[PDB]
Amino acid sequence: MVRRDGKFVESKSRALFVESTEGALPSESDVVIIGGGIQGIMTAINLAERGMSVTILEKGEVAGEQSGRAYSQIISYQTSPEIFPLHHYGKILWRGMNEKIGADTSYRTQGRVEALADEKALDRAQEWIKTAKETAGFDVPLNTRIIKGEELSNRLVGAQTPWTVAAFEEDSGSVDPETGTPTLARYAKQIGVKIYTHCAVRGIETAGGKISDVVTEKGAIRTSNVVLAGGIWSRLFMGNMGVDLPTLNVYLSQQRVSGVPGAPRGNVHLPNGIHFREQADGTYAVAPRIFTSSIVKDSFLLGPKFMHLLGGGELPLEFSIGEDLFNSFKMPTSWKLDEKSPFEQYRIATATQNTEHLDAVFQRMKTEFPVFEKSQIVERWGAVVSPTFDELPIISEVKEYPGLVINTATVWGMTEGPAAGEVTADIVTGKKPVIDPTPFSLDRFKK
Ligand SMILES: Cc1cc2nc3c(=O)[nH]c(=O)nc-3n(C[C@H](O)[C@H](O)[C@H](O)COP(=O)(O)OP(=O)(O)OC[C@H]3O[C@@H](n4cnc5c(N)ncnc54)[C@H](O)[C@@H]3O)c2cc1C
Ligand SMILES: Nc1ccccc1C(=O)O
Repeated sequence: MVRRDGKFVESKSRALFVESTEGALPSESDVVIIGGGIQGIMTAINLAERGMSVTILEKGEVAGEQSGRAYSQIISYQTSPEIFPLHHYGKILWRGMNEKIGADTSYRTQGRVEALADEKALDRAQEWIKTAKETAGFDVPLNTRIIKGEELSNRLVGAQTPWTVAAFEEDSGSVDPETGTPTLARYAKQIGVKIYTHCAVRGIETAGGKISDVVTEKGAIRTSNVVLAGGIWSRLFMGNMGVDLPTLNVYLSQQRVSGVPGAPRGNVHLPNGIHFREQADGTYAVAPRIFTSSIVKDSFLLGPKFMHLLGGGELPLEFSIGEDLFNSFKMPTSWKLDEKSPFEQYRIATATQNTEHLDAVFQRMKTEFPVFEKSQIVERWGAVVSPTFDELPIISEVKEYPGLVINTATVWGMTEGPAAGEVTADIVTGKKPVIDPTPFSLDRFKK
């Protein structure tokens, strides 16, 4: 029997509140950014630091969706050669972020121990580490190695399973998503970025080959440069402009549990379904790392490209069916700019949490680490991500709409955000990007 519980719902933010910029929308701005998640915020910061006027529009709240809900481990381990620089450099930038902003984002360098199950897992770790070490850029060496024996058991204090070997990303980072993006938004505002919350962008008005303005629910702003960083909504937005983004929604659940004395520090990943990350506030983030695909219209429209991972391949995925299916066929995929858009209905969207998944991981954690028998659930939530089918983000100009740049479709945006924000700013301004964005182009879906 297929599950019936996964559901797309309107919700509230779980992240720190960020006040809207006061007053009327500006009549013009050098750049307008659609979306107040980490991608929109980091892009805005990079552009404002280069002297451009920037206005962010956010339909709900800052970090209301993915950026406020992430497990939020900041890592480079096992990344592809195309993605690795984005993560390596993202981490470099995160390590300088508190200094840059003059505040605490909650970013901490904490280290990540991933126990390895067998020789094949060990071989794969050693091979990645070897290759990553030689290509590590930005004059910063890779700080990832294999550990064992006394050192490993010290890291995994109290572990009931006698783990023998592990990959150790010693400089892995952590940011608490309730804190990070909102703190960055406050900094953006300090350097002159205007941020208007409860303000949906319905569309972009363009003629000849030139953007003239963005149309919001509260009026229009003149500009010839637009960044779409709309998270899971980017596909829908671009569909209204006749451009296809091949992204598919996936539902996730997350929780925080209370810290206890004797718990392992930092970030732990065990192959028996245990994944936790110590937060700056002393609680522990605990991820089931199980994916739920709620069957919708787009499951059929994009199925072929995903199939090597959508219900195929050996990844921990589950199908769900429910109201989403019928609702997905009712969701309009085009709207006039003078009428109510779907964005004004679902301002802070998420998926309902899976309590069974969250209970299961927490139990497994308690068995492996008995000190957590005295820990209790602090908070639980659901979330939606929207990857592409090829494990690469979309950071790209839109050839059909000169002036439009997209920064979206990543499941590693907490890590990538600072780097992708700089890359996006470079694309916007016509500067040679700090990282070659060719692999992240929309051109790769052509033909
Ligand atoms: C459960 C979970 C765990 C994760 N764990 C990790 C991790 O461990 N490490 C890691 O690096 N990454 C992780 N991620 C990924 C990371 O959270 C995302 O990749 C990142 O938050 C994406 O940022 P974004 O700004 O593109 O999207 P979002 O944070 O979703 O922001 C997009 C914003 O745009 C707004 N918006 C959309 N359309 C419009 C419109 N038309 N007008 C106005 N506003 C609009 C939305 O309301 C939203 O706030 C995780 C994600 C999830 C869901
Ligand atoms: N990076 C992610 C993206 C989506 C879901 C889980 C994770 C995770 O790291 O656990």
